[PDB]
Amino acid sequence: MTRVLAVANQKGGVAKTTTVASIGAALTEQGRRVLLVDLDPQGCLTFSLGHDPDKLPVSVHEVLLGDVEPSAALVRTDEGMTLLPANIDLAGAEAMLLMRAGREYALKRALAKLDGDFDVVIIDCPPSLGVLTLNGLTAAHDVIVPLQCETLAHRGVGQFLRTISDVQQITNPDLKLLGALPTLYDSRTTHSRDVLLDVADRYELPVLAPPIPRTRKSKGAIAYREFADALLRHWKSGRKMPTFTP
Ligand SMILES: Nc1ncnc2c1ncn2[C@@H]1O[C@H](COP(=O)(O)OP(=O)(O)O)[C@@H](O)[C@H]1O
Ligand SMILES: [Mg+2]
Repeated sequence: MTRVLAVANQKGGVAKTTTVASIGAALTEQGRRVLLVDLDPQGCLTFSLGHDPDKLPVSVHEVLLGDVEPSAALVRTDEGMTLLPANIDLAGAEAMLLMRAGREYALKRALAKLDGDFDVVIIDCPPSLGVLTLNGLTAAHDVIVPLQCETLAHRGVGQFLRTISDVQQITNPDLKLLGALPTLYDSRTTHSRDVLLDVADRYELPVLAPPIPRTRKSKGAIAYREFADALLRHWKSGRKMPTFTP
C-alpha cells in the first residue's frame, strides 16, 4: 500500500524542502522504499540531493505533460531514496496545463504508473497555491504543513486551510490533513512554544510533535527520525499522530 504524503505551505522559508529530504532519509533507514517528488521549478530539493537541475535532460515537467514516462525521469540519490526531480522548465507547466482537461490530476496520473514500486512517496510543494501545489494535494493521501515558529506571523494559515477544504470538495475527497510540523523551533526562550500555542488556538489545525529545532546525531536529525517513526506507526497501525498540545 503506497502512502503519498504532500508537504505543503505557500509561505517560503519554513523548511518544507529540508523536511521532505529529512523524512525521506529517516524512512529509508527504517527500510521503506521512498520516492521524493520535487514540484518546485526552482529545484531546491533536486539541487540539495546532488543534481544540478539546469542540466537534467528531462524532469517532472515532461512527466506532468505526459511527454515522458515517470520511470524515465527518475534519478538516484546517495542515501538510496529515488527522486522525481524538477528544474525551471516546470514553471511552464501552468500555462500548458491550464489548456487541458483535468490539469489537477497530472501528478496523480504519473504516480499511478509507479504504484507498487515505492512504500512512501513524499511531495515537496512550491511556496504557492497554484496548479503545482494543487497537483501535489490532489495526488496525496496525507498532507503536513511545516510551520515556522520563530515568529507569530501566520496570516497564511487560513487560506491554506481553505485550499485543503477546496481540494477535499473537488479533486481529492480522501485527503487527510495530518497537521502542522513545527519548524525552526528556538529553545532559547518560551517564544516558539507560545507561537505554537497561538496557532493551535486560532486555527483548526493539529500541531504535531516533536518540533524540529533550529540547527546524523544532531537534535534536528533526532527530531526528524522521531517524527518519521510517528508517521510509520500511523500508517502501520492507525496510531494517531502525537500532538504538541492536545
Ligand atoms: N532545522 C533548521 N535549522 C536551521 N536552518 C534550517 C533548518 N531547516 C531548514 N533551514 C534553512 O532554512 C532555509 C529554508 O529551508 P527550505 O527547506 O528551503 O524551506 P522551504 O522549502 O520551506 O522554502 C534554508 O536555508 C535551510 O538551510
Ligand atoms: Mg522548498
